[PDB]
Amino acid sequence: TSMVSMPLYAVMYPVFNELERVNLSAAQTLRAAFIKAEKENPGLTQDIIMKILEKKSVEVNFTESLLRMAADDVEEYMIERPEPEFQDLNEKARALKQILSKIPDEINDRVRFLQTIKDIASAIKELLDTVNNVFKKYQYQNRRALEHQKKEFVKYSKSFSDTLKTYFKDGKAINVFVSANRLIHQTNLILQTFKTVA
Amino acid sequence: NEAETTSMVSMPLYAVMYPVFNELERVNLSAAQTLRAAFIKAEKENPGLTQDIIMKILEKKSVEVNFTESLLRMAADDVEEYMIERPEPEFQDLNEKARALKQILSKIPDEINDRVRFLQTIKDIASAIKELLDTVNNVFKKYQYQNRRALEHQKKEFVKYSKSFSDTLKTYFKDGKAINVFVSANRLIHQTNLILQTFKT
Repeated sequence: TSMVSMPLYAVMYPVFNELERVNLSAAQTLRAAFIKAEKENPGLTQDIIMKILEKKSVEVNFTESLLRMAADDVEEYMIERPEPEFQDLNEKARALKQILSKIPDEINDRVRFLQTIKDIASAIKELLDTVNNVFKKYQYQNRRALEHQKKEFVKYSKSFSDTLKTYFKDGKAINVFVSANRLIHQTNLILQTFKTVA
Repeated sequence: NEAETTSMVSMPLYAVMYPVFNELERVNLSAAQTLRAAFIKAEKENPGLTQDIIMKILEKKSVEVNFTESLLRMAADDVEEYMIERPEPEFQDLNEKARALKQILSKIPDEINDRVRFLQTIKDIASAIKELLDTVNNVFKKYQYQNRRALEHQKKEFVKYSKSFSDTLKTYFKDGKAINVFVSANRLIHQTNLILQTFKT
């Protein structure tokens, strides 16, 4: 007779529906749990959502932290081969991760942040050049996983750029931190794929 | 130890979800215990889950902005809801002053964006609140041959939320975020309603 439970279906469902490729079963188990809770307690899901939106500051402090942390895996992802193309891949990767990771501490000042975007674009570029320079060291009929990972990276670099544009109208910084983290993860995936096939 | 086993990515389970369940516990232990256990288990198997859930909730903020604004505008239909069907000047006053507060609060979405007319709106809300309160304390002293350990609570409860509304205005001029204002205005409409209910008993 009222719409007190709309947020269960309008927010929490889509939230669980859209996390299904991450972990199908947990999405299922948590939807079920909210539905049960909301059935007993009309209005509860709404209250929970509102308490989450109120911790925005915490959650942005945390996402900043995650992004700063994303800068440094040294032991796992790293190609073994001393070849210049492969070694150049490591250092161009590292430099991109480092620059992306420092976004939280440059974003609040327009000027130094304009320099950072340029540095980033420069780094993404320098990474692509090194990704393309290394293609030749893999049998040309055995590059399917390499070329596909390259596309993924570009897509996420497109997404990141499209995320910048939106930041200059919104002002909503988390979108940047989130997208830059995903980009960091994609350059990690480049390294994994590139080391694995070699 | 526990702090060292648990991934850094699991942090928003403890920084954000646990406080939510701790507050819910006071009002529904079962729901809280159950929702906590589901999060605990899901987080344990897929570290980072809670983080992803929260980010997706934050991304859907506009759905919540729309929903809260909606509830506020729809409250214009229920402005004459909860009138006390007692016919004496104290109660005629308490009905009209409560009706006028609900009417003005539900007008907020229309004024909020034009900041000039919003400053003019703030004064009237405070003026309507004060004129509700001034009417309350009269019916409080006249009709109190019965319940004190409930009516004292409600008068307190109204003041608590009313100054929390006023508080949200200043945070809004600091913020630019309407949802906080819509939310508190909705709450104050509810408190007003609770007042009309408490005096009916």
